Amino acid sequence: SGPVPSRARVYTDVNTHRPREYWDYESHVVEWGNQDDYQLVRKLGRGKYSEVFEAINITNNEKVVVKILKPVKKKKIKREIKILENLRGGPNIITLADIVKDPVSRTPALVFEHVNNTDFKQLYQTLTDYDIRFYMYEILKALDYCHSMGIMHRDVKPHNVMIDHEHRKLRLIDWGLAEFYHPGQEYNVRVASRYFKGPELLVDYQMYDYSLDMWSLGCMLASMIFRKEPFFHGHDNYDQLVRIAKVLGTEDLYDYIDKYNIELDPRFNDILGRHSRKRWERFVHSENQHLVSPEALDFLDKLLRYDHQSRLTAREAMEHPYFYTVVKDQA
Ligand SMILES: CC(C)Nc1ccc2cnn(-c3cncc(-n4ccc(CC(=O)O)c4)n3)c2c1
Repeated sequence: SGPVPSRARVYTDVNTHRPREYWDYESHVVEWGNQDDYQLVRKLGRGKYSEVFEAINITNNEKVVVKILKPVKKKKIKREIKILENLRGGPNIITLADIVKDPVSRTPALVFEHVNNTDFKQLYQTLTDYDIRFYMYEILKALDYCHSMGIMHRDVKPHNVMIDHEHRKLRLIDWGLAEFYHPGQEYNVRVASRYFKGPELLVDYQMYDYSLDMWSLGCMLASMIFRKEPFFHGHDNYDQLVRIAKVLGTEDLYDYIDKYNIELDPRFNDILGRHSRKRWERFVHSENQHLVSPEALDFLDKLLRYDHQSRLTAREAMEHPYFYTVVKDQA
């Protein structure tokens, strides 16, 4: 009794009809810039795949950010590079400015445009109801754009969202886990970060799509309007699903595994229990009430759904009443 196949409800065959070279990053040949044009200034953060620093382009005193990669596999490198080039110039998509050979690390260092970011842990405590709606809209532009270009980000979370608040500027970063979508393809579920992992990842259903990003976006929103970051705090990948079940309820969770004929890892048997689906109003309090509205809850509710197929797409979400105001571009 294998799982039931699944397809994205949108942008299903965008790569199908594009030139092989578009999505075939393995054959992509990296062209390098001059590492001598950049000087590191400060470390911004470090991960299992790289260390990031603020830097300066010795050529024009322009500020930049350098991502020095850890050894990982040539294939992995080309993938991130191809996706960044394919998406460059897209709305709110971080701009890859250069690619160079770090002589010290002997690995490739990716050079991006710099954003005067404000640590999200501090910024979120300041955000107003309008800010949230605004930045959420900006993130949707990015997601709709990359999805429409046949690409799944796969690591949507506050950390990969740079915000220059005074300029109301937002860029989506870290496309290291991003991958092209091909209908019927069974992906690796080891993506995204624990707290933003969708139930598909948690239950091990590999035939997922762009909708994975929409669940991740839902988690950010909930954490934003409720002033609780992260919203779903699991102790591990298993307990993570438990935290979600304790909110969305176990009935709908089980209805989901039945629909796609998913075989749950026995390890869940002793931890999921039985839980009623709570009302989004249960997370409202004197400290976040000002950020919660009927439209915000209706919208959140349509993003945070077990069935990835029933989740709102980025283009559909942008049409929600929650965003009517967001001082529509126009001028
Ligand atoms: C290491 C990061 C996520 N943390 C961090 C912490 C403090 C700061 C402060 N600024 N800043 C920052 C500013 N502009 C661009 C990028 N950027 C562009 C591409 C990537 C990296 C990528 O694309 O993976 C990062 N990062 C930070 C970034």
